[PDB]
Amino acid sequence: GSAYQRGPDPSVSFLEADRGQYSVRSSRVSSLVSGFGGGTIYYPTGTTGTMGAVVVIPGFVSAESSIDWWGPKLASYGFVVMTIDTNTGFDQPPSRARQINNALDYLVSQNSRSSSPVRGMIDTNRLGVIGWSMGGGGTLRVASEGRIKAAIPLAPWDTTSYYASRSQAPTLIFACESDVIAPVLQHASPFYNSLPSSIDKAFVEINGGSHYCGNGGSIYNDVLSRFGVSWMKLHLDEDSRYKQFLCDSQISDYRGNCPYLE
Ligand code: NA
Repeated sequence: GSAYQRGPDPSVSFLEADRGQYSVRSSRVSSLVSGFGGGTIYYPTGTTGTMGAVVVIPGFVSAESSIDWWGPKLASYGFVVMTIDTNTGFDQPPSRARQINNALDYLVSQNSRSSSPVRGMIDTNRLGVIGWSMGGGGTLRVASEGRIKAAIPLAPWDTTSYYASRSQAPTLIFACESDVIAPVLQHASPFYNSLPSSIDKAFVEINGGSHYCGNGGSIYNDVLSRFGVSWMKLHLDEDSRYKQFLCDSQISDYRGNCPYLE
């Protein structure tokens, strides 16, 4: 077992339920303070001890919807999860990496803020990022910098595999089969193929998915849940109970380097 582990021994049904074992509350973050634009912190209630913390970032101009599903969903298994608002002063992947870093810095600071609802809840050494589109390129950039312990690019877009090739964190890429914005063959697939051998990694292509398919809140929640929640459990919490879900008709392609070393 792991000192960080939370919640019951898992199952597929537990992962695919709308919520995990913890009740969740939320708290708004101002753009004036944050450095990253606004956001929303989701956190479990009725818990003690520190837990992993995750930034969830969007990144597509004129998006019709965003990544909000991940907030309450992931927090309810035992994480502090902050979604970033859609309309911000950030745009292409370089700026998204800065945005992510500013959001991580902000969350670290909350652990010691007397007046924060998440005071004392954050293990500042156990940080993850989930990021969509240009935010997915940003996620790969930040994964290469060596602070975060887990990365989940959603339908990532970028101009280079340079950062993917240098990822320092366990990386799970969700690809969207039918994506016309960041086509898999030009973005998610070559990014995955460039990832180092020295990290745990996975590639999950979601059958029929548009560019929005990794965002949650549509018809793909089962696959997102099984792989995404388990990714954070294994990699932020060192929780080997979740290896079983990582190592199917909704999946049109898969790659990985199981078995993952404990
Ligand atoms: Na297709």
